Amino acid sequence: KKTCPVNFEFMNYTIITSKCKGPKYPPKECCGAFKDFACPYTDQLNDLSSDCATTMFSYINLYGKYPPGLFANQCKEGKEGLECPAGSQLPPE
Ligand SMILES: *[C@@H]1O[C@H](CO[C@@H]2O[C@@H](C)[C@@H](O)[C@@H](O)[C@@H]2O)[C@@H](O)[C@H](O[C@@H]2O[C@@H](C)[C@@H](O)[C@@H](O)[C@@H]2O)[C@H]1NC(C)=O
Repeated sequence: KKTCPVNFEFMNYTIITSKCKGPKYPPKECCGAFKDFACPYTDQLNDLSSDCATTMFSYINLYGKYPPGLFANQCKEGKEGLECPAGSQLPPE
């Protein structure tokens, strides 16, 4: 895979961690915070030849102590699925 040009390692994850707290993670609030964090990067996340998506999820889950697939599962439970409000789709993994 190509090296993701977005520096996920050093981004600010507080929009997610402040709104999405466990162990009873609120599904709608968690999905919304994840979309708010990740939807600006659909261009890079949806580059299937890059490691952007796997890198992003690795840091979300590391910094927030979240189970892998949590946000993918929660958003797929929601009315909008993994769709960003501007129309693009976030990858599940
Ligand atoms: C990351 O952003 C933090 C602010 O996030 C916003 O405000 C909070 C209250 C919440 O609403 C969130 O959704 C918003 O995006 C910011 O506070 C934090 O900075 C760190 O803490 C502050 C108090 C300073 O000490 C600063 O030096 C710290 O870095 C941001 N974190 C980083 C690592 O930049």
